[PDB]
Amino acid sequence: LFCKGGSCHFGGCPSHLIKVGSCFGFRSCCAWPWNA
Repeated sequence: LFCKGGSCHFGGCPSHLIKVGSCFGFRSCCAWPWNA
């Protein structure tokens, strides 16, 4: 599941990414830090 900036991951976000918001349900939406 993509996320405005990156991708969604259940649990949280890869150290690289930034939590943009919630993903489908219990999942977390992650985007890239460039501006997050």
